[PDB]
Amino acid sequence: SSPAAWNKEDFPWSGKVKDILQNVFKLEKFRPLQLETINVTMAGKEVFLVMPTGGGKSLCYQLPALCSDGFTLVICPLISLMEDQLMVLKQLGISATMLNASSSKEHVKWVHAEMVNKNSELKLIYVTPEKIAKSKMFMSRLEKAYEARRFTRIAVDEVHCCSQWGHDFRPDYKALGILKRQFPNASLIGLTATATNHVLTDAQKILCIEKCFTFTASFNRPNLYYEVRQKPSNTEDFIEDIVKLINGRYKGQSGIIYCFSQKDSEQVTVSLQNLGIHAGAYHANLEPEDKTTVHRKWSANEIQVVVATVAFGMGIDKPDVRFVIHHSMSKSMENYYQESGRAGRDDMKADCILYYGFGDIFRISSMVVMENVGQQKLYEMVSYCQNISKCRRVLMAQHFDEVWACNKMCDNCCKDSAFERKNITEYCRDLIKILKQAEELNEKLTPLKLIDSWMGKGAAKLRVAGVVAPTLPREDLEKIIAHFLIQQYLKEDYSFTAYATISYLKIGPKANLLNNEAHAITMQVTK
Ligand SMILES: Nc1ncnc2c1ncn2[C@@H]1O[C@H](COP(=O)(O)OP(=O)(O)O)[C@@H](O)[C@H]1O
Ligand SMILES: [Cl-]
Ligand SMILES: [Cl-]
Ligand SMILES: [Cl-]
Ligand SMILES: [Cl-]
Ligand SMILES: [Mg+2]
Ligand SMILES: [Zn+2]
Repeated sequence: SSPAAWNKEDFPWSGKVKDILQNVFKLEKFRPLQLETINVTMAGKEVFLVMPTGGGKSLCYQLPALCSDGFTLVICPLISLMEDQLMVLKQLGISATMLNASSSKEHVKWVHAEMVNKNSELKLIYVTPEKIAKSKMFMSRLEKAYEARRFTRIAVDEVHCCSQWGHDFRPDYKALGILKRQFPNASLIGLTATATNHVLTDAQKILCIEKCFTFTASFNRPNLYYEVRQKPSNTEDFIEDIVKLINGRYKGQSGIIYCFSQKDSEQVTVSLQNLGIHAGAYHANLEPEDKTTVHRKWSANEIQVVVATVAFGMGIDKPDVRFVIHHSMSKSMENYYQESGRAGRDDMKADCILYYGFGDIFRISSMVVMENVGQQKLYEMVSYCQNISKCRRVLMAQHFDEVWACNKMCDNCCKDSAFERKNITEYCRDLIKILKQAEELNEKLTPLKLIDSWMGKGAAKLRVAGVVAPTLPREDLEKIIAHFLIQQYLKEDYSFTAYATISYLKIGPKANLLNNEAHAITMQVTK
């Protein structure tokens, strides 16, 4: 059966479920798929829930824990993710606990007693997968609790960690198949955002489950406005553009500015502070006292904007973030989706504005050089930024492999423009004449040196007679070059230097298509 057969408040527990939702959790209604998942697990069946980060996966096992006898075991990979949860539950008046590496002899002792104590109101126990594999004592206590009918539910957070395709894999998650082998009458719930069908199909094998429900929430957030603007060359013109949004459309409202590095974040904060904005900086090197100060003041609306690196992300659930601005592009669409998805968690209209700058390609490419598919993921993001016709949601859905109604909620859906295919081939030939000459001279060209030569500027040795750049503005030339880069007519070449990795361009793998003199390279332009 499908999720629809389960979107129902017909069950013996439904009265109790609505009541605990509204009066213990202080939530009013269920988000998509939350009711259905709760129903399945309450019915004592196995279910995987696939739902975006910050969407409310946890509810789907915390709420059942309260509607059942005994405790729910929660397997969770990071102590910080566990500590996130326990803070929230204590504040709700819920008895929950965790066991840990650095766990007290007194505390471990107390937990063990509670598990077999028939009168316990302790309803959730969080543990790391190390506890299942490397604690004989804890497994026997689970066995006793299971036999005493006090252990009826297993939640495995981050269930994708089970698989050999899932890029946050953890060896101890391979041991977790012991849970359903030993405790077949404990129902299991698997939660993840990052779920491919063959990573899930595999985790289902690792966990020794079959059969299983799989519920997938759409990663579409209908209230989010998605935009890409040209990033300005001048860094002071860029600040002025930001301050005009913040003091105009986002006047009084909460938001985030995401930055490439810690220096960018520190710079942008100061820049805005001097211009009146209540801006605060958040990066990893910050004294953790100040990490909290900034989060505290931002969540409490004293600071209007956090100017941050990706390090501001884990466990952000502030509901009224009205804008996420990307000062630089993310490393990948997956990072973009997740970072911008921190906007508008109250489901009211919120803005996602990405500033695309040519230079950022190379700062990021260089930075992710050691990653298998780093460059390939960056280029997908660049291709999003380069798109001027296609719906932003359509481009995102192509990436998550979802079947997929924007209703004018992205910059490209609101355009009235027409478009056409401009043949830019000769421009590619011309830049390859420049690079060919450069190698015949044993010269390395950074992207700046390529653009300068094309434009008839820069060092005179690096110029090729009869090559004229068009009188298009620079960002247009930059876009033509980014196009050939991601299309691989050109390619990057890295150099590792004492302190930094830097990028140079070269004739890339697809330049041999230009041996065909009829070959055509086209780029979409406005009519
Ligand atoms: N039905 C709901 N209505 C409103 N807020 C919710 C609902 N369900 C969950 N939340 C909130 O959403 C936020 C993120 O939930 P969480 O379970 O931590 O997300 P995930 O594990 O999917 O990242 C939390 O602040 C949580 O309290
Ligand atoms: Cl996500
Ligand atoms: Cl928050
Ligand atoms: Cl077209
Ligand atoms: Cl195109
Ligand atoms: Mg979660
Ligand atoms: Zn759209």
